[PDB]
Amino acid sequence: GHMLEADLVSKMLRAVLQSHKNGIVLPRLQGEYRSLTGDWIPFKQLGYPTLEAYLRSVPAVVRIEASRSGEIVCYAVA
Repeated sequence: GHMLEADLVSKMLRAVLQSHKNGIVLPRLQGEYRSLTGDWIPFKQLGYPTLEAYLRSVPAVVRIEASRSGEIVCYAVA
């Protein structure tokens, strides 16, 4: 047994964020995420329009701060 796709990407996303308490900007997120999962973020594949929208859609496990600059920094929550 192993994680199902949506659970795999969620737990591994979460785990990178839990190590990286400084947060990771959305393109840096893609990088460090793919270092752990060996896959790119399934945003469009699951049907979210953007990397940000995928990260908006996990508020029970992950957290985000969209900066005034238009970047978004990603964080863990569980």
